[PDB]
Amino acid sequence: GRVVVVVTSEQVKEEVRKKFPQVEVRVVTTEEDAKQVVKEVQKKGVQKVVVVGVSEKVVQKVKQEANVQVYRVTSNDEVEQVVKDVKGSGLEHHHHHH
Repeated sequence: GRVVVVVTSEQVKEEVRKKFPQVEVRVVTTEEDAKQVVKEVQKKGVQKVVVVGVSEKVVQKVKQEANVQVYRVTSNDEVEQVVKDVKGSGLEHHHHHH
């Protein structure tokens, strides 16, 4: 499973790339930046994408036109966790079992 970590600040990028240099890391700040990134990874063969400090409305849009699974980061534990499993999604927040 492929995954890409996206950050809003360069600081987070250095920390991410340092934690997992073997993995794909791309820092985006503007709409044009992310665009060039999505295409870059799209050609390489991406599967997932974990953005940190990024707006959901932004990732949501691109994700739709990207045809991939988008994930948002809330804490450092979420970054290592998401990447750890790489590919593993269950169901929506709201459950249903009667």
